[PDB]
Amino acid sequence: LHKEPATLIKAIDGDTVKLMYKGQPMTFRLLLVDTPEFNEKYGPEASAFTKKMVENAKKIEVEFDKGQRTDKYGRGLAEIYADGKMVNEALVRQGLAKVAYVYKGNNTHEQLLRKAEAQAKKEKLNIWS
Ligand SMILES: Cc1cn([C@H]2C[C@H](OP(=O)(O)O)[C@@H](COP(=O)(O)O)O2)c(=O)[nH]c1=O
Ligand SMILES: [Ca+2]
Repeated sequence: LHKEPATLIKAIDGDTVKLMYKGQPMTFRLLLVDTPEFNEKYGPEASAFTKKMVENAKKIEVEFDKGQRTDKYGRGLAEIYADGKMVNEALVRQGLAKVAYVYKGNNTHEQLLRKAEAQAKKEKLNIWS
């Protein structure tokens, strides 16, 4: 795939972020993960983790996969990178996201994310405790 520039507009929760992409506002939903909603257990913690990651990054990049680029809600379906670090893998590896929502086309980093999940699970992190 190929990484593309974007600028942060605002953090939203663990797996959604509003970015400026191609000069336009756009809500992005992280591919291949599911963070708790804010009102749920580890919701505030996943929200804060993502917010930290995007806000402290000098460089935000987005990466579409080979399947669908936008969801039914108009949300961009991407890997988000913060100074080269994938936010999707970061959450899973700390047990703040479960691997979930695996569609054909958009599963390039599925096995990468699953690896991080086992590791969080063995370490009994957050969600897995
Ligand atoms: C992650 C992801 C979610 N979705 C849709 C399906 C789910 O629909 P429903 O809202 O009808 O359940 C919803 C889950 O996102 P949230 O986890 O943000 O709610 O977003 C996709 O279509 N493709 C995707 O890659
Ligand atoms: Ca969610």
